[PDB]
Amino acid sequence: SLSSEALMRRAVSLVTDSTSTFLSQTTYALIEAITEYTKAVYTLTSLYRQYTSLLGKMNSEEEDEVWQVIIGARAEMTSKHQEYLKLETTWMTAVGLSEMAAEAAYQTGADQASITARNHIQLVKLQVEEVHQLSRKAETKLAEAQIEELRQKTQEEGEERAESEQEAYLRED
Amino acid sequence: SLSSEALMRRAVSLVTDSTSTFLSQTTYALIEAITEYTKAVYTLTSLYRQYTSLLGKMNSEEEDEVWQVIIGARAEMTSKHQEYLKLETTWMTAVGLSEMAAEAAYQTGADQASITARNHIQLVKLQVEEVHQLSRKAETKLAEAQIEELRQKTQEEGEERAESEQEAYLRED
Repeated sequence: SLSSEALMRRAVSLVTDSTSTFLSQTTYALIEAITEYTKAVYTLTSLYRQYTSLLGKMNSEEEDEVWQVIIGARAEMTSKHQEYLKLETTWMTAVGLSEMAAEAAYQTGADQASITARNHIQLVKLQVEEVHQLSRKAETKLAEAQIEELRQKTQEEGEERAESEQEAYLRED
Repeated sequence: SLSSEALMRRAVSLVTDSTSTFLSQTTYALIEAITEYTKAVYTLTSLYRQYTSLLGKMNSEEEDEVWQVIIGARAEMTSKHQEYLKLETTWMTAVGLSEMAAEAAYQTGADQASITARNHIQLVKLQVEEVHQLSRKAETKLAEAQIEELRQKTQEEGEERAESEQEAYLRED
């Protein structure tokens, strides 16, 4: 049936282009929320630098208010992280749909659509892995700011502890 | 982002309805192929019944020609069997697509789309298995016709062979 196979191939092109537009919106929402995460990560990094500058006993109206804002930032970042992961779960469903559509296109013989799908899938996956590289960069720089905050905080902590032992030794002993 | 997720939900609704279009197209192509297969099946069935009526020497100058026609019938039926099985593989591919789309619609909260798709799949799968039930009836009746053809051939030619042995024993022995 010439018409039947011709139209069915074309319909699989509809599945491919619908799933492509969907996957594009999904990539865009994913990139958007990845971007918001990246922003929040870099923000938290700067906030770690700020809070680290406030280490040692000083104005809580600075130190612990910066900590409170850090709590707000953490909640924002984490909720957005969970939301981009919700999107990314749907995104893996979308990629899976596009791949299954490309296989339907092959099985029907819309190999031009199968190829265009596979290309679109790869372009999306590449762009996603690239913004994932940005994510890993941001997360590494946040981890570095955590490590600096650890170095400073712990340093001060141990110093104070030593002094506290020396001050406890002042009496009755 | 409620706007983002709502546009996403409509996008997935588009994937779900365009995949429902492809699934409909593939179901119609499948139903067509099933129908033409079932036609060739009932054809070969009746042809076997006719040929069974031609068993023995009664009209070899006809039995051999109905046999020749049966060869073409077998070829057409079997190539259509293989074809509609390729098509049904593609249909199960389309069902898998619509199922992954209904699941993405659920994961996206396009519940109206998800449920519409799920019941569309149920309708399609039932209608397919309805034509498949007709096909399985036809396959049962083809099997029955072949079985009775073999019964009739093995009986009539077995008794004629016994008579041929008895007639060969009449001479020189």
